[PDB]
Amino acid sequence: DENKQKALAAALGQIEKQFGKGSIMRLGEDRSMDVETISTGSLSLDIALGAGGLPMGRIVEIYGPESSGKTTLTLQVIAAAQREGKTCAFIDAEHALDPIYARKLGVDIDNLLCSQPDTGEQALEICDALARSGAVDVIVVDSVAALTPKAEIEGEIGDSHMGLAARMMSQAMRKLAGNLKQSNTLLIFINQIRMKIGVMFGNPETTTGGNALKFYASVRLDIRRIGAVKEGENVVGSETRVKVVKNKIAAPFKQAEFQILYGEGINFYGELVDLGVKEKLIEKAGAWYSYKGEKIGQGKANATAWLKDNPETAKEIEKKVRELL
DNA sequence: TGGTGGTGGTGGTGGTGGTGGTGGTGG
Ligand SMILES: Nc1ncnc2c1ncn2[C@@H]1O[C@H](COP(=O)(O)OP(=O)(O)OP(O)(O)=S)[C@@H](O)[C@H]1O
Ligand SMILES: [Mg+2]
Repeated sequence: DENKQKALAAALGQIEKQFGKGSIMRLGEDRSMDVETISTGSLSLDIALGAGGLPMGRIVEIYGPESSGKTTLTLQVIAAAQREGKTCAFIDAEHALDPIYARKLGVDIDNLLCSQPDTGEQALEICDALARSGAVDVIVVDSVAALTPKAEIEGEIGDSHMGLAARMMSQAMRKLAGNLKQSNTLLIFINQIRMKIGVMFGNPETTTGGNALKFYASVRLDIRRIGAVKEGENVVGSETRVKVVKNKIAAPFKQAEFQILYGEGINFYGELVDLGVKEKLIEKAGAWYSYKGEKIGQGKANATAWLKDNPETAKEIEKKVRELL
């Protein structure tokens, strides 16, 4: 009755007096709580994510074995970010970026902030400082397996430092979660894989840096290499596979496959033809691919060349599949 | 055969009671 209304009013008034405006409000009328996303550059993955892109303000996680293609996909993301007009930062903790290849993929070197730190504490301080400013929209840490605590860099090569990196990461998560969301900035951790001894059942694969990062993420993705793409005998690229092993903004466990060629990277148009054929928009007959009663190409490669050479029909195919899916 | 009329402050004593746990790594 009226008593409850008065009690709620007084409580909310006191709260918002003590801690400021916006502290307590109904959920439906708050626009800060909405989810928004940006593209990963691959249609298959951007549909597997469900919401069409990676979430802004959150923490994403990517890991795989050696030569799986992590930095490549992250550079594609950063590329799409600038192309829409958004600043970016790239923290290379492993000291292994090569500016040229980045230029090849599409990132504007004149605008991509960069840093090669020497200790994990310095890296995460830089992350906090950049995020808190409201000036950097995308941040990337090249490998969480290289963020060494201070005490171990100055120690001997046999000094055990049990569990220090886990403590570092657990503190860092607590600190960042709030500022990332306040500023609307996306942070991507990239991780490696180490096997575990003593497992009696199940897989032995694990990632580095403790259990903290797993709880705090909204998205986690596997990435694996599954085959080679050949031109004649000459190897030209790699075939991949991805699983959304964790999700918090859409139904999880879907997949995505695509080609990485050593040139531009993600073969957008191969993916588009595959989607068109799968959703039955592009016609096919035996080994011959067709379109609206006209024969397109007698193979994947030639058909893709056809699509690339034919901007007029490619955009129709695109928008149709996009709107359908 | 007959009584008058009030002055002026001085010096401090004594101590109580502690609260709380972080973080795995390598075939
Ligand atoms: N500058 C380059 N030029 C040509 N091919 C490259 C170049 N850099 C990477 N590649 C290829 O892309 C694949 C490796 O992708 P990466 O970006 O290194 O992802 P990664 O899984 O982190 O591998 P790491 O960092 O060496 S463990 C390999 O097929 C490389 O041959
Ligand atoms: Mg890399």
